[PDB]
Amino acid sequence: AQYEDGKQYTTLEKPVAGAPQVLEFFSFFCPHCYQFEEVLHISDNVKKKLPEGVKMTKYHVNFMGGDLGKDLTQAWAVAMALGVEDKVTVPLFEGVQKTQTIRSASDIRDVFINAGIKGEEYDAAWNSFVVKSLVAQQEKAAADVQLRGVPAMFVNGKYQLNPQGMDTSNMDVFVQQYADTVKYLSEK
Repeated sequence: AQYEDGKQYTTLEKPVAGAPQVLEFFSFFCPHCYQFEEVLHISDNVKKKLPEGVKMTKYHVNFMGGDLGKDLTQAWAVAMALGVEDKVTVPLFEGVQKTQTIRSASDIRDVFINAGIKGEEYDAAWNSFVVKSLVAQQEKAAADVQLRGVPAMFVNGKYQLNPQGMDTSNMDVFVQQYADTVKYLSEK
């Protein structure tokens, strides 16, 4: 067929009940993730192909960058809790990978401050139990699918995108194939 299990996607042999419809994993330390977000704009082009009523979820992972990596999973929980993902994603990626000015939890905090989140609001969230459970959700979702690398995308807890089975010559064309495949899997 045009879309074949084992080529544009793989099926999980151990399906995950109750999983978010479209679930993306990344790390701010992850070089292809930087590309996905800053150059390819994958999340955004996928969103534009999703049928109505399918929600999109994005989680950070702990397994890159050690201690700072974990701080970033907690910061991403804060980002989600405050609804400020679209204001901190670019400066966090650039702070970790471009300028390398993010080396501590305080430097992460500075990014939010500069993005206009009040210090007091940031600190309150950072320490909140709602953020703790949001950290727990990110960790559980990754655990559920035996997640060992990023970027990664899963559809309905049963299909995993396989971008390596795709032409990267043209970046536009790669992105739309990626997005079209998520739509296909969504309708499965």
